[PDB]
Amino acid sequence: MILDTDYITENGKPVIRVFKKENGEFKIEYDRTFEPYFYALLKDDSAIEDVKKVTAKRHGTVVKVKRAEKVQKKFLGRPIEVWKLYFNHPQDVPAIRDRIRAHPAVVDIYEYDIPFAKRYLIDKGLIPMEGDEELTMLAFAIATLYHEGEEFGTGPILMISYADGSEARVITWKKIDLPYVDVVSTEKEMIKRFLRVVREKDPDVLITYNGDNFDFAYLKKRCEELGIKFTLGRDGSEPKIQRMGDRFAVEVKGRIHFDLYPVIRRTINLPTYTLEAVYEAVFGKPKEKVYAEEIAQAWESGEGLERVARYSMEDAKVTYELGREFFPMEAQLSRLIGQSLWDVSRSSTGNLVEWFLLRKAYKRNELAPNKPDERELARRRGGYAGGYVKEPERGLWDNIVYLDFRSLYPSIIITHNVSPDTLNREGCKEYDVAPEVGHKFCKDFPGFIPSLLGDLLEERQKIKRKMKATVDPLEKKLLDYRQRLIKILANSFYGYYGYAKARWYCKECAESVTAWGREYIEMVIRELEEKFGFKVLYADTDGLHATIPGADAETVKKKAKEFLKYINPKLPGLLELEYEGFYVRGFFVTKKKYAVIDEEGKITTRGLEIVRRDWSEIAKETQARVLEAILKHGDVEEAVRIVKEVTEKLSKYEVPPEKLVIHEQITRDLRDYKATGPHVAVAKRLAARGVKIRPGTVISYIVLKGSGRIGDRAIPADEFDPTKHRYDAEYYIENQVLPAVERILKAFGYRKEDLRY
DNA sequence: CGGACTGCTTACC
DNA sequence: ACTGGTAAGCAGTCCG
Ligand SMILES: [Ca+2]
Ligand SMILES: [Ca+2]
Repeated sequence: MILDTDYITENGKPVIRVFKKENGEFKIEYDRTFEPYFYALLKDDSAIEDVKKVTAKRHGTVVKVKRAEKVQKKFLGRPIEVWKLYFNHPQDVPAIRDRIRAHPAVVDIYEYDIPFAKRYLIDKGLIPMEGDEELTMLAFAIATLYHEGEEFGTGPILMISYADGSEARVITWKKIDLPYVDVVSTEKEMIKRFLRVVREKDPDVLITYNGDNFDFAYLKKRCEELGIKFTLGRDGSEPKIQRMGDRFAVEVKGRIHFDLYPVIRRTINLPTYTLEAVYEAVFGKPKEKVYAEEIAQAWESGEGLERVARYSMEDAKVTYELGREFFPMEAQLSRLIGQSLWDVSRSSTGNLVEWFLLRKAYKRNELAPNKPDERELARRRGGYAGGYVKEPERGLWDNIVYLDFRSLYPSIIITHNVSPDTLNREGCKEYDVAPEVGHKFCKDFPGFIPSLLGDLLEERQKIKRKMKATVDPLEKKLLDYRQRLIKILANSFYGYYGYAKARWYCKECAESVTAWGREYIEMVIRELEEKFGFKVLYADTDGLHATIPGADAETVKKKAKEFLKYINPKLPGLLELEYEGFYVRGFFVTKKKYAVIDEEGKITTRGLEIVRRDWSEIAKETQARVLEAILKHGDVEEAVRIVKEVTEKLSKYEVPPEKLVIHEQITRDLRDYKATGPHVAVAKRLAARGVKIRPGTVISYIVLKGSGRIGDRAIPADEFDPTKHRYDAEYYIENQVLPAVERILKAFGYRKEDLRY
């Protein structure tokens, strides 16, 4: 299997490395045969020498076009011949481009921003993570003596924990008499050991939890301030601290640094993303968090260091088990997208999509359109019509069928050949005119995106067939990841169309996909209500909830199945309606907010404060019970009673504080904020004390007793002390518990005043 | 000024 | 930073 690619500068020339593992051994295949390239379009072909006259001033010597050649390519299908200007070293590519472009002879520059290492893998047609090879992994984690708003590295590392299949051990420089602890002389000695342990083990993968933005950055500052060759790489290299927008990433050249945080953060929805949280969320088992006030008092005292050690070890053990679970599927994405596990795991859907296109575009001899200019991005800042959302028939209904189109937007993109290279073509024999947007789509040649989207779905069925066959549960797991990911990559293409930063941006394409969506869902609802006696209780983009009011469950089901048999043949191309749920009873509140309970008793909840992570657990828990009380059981009184108890408990300060915690994400740079919420207020106060409240940070806080602004009474959850200051029973009554409960109970002719204690 | 409007902000579907 | 459509609350805005 191939791990990743980079290049070293062997005596002026660049040498491409292909880090791999085959025959149970790690190899480094070098390659000096590859040369950088970049496409240019001149107005008059003859004057290629005049353009080649353009040199570029670089920090290291001078640079000029090593060679050139006319390449017969295509651009949005329409053939286009271009000058492919080669270069001696790739670092000269970004120097001589702003000049080579600006030149009045050259029309435009194309494919100038693709990294050399990644470019090689695209052209050679090599696929990271292929073929069954067992990769050894090693998890590691650190415990530091943190104080309030110190400089990052000022505190020394007390412990370093590591974990793998065989064991989990702790390296520290204070006497802790436990079998899994290794006591060194000093902090410098603890690290010097940890570095041996890695080397002696020689693992392919290094697993961390937020290792990119903390653990690796911290160890460097320590190793720097102590004078240590922090050499973790197989080539004996120090870790690279490369930047990635608001955050950084960390490269261990020779090994795969797998940081779980960006994966976990982008895969599971949780209020907090503490390692203690995700372990419970993924595995079910609990995990104790030994805090900094504890860690410090232990170090300073020497008293309870055995407890601080159990934490250090667990942190690693957990970190390893999370890695061993998530790494498999992230490896399948490495193969699918065509770039490294390192890149893939740190990338957005926009990038993973764009990397998929660049690869399939090369194979197809399609010249990749450039990322948008600062001016261009603002030129394409115009929103469009989205999905249809029917205003719900509010109330408590019985016997609901839920119908929805199988993969709507991708089915529309393939069926109507919605591509940027099929949009308003010159003299196609056959054309598809989109309903409201009016944009015509050519039907003579399969479009670039539709074609690939076709192949993806084509393959997803090949993989789901090989699954039913595959006897090995290990293969049946790895096959499932492949097809589950393909489906996500498939439904991502419409969004990539509407994405201003995207290479293959197409406002017309996006607007037309949604436009058809509306045509079809509305025509189903119309047929379902007219041709058949159904009442559509609710709908949203591609699905609907319906019933025959008086009818029984058996009848609803039959007549619903009858409808599919009727409608589906009248629908065009890949568009096909599906029966995907029956519910004994259902409760629709507002657009986006509703709950159902199936024949077997499982309540499904959508939109309501229960599922929202910016609501106190008591409000959510309260709503959840005052919702079960009306659905699972038909006792509207029970809900009245439940609400009346949860109020008095809050009134008599008997509700545990943990349940009163309110989580809100800080989205942008704190200074940029216009208006101040309670969660911004807390962030601005913590910023004065030098807490790292950066974009992506979650503000956990409790509202304290008083009056005026809710934000000026807001303190961090960590810093709540029952003895010192109490909580605001008025807030968690009037602003949380009562509202969420009244949403459900308002339909049963109850007032808010009624439910209070 | 004690109410109703309106804009900012977050997280959901 | 993959989209648009939507609920809902905080904390200011207007106005008689
Ligand atoms: Ca549903
Ligand atoms: Ca579906």
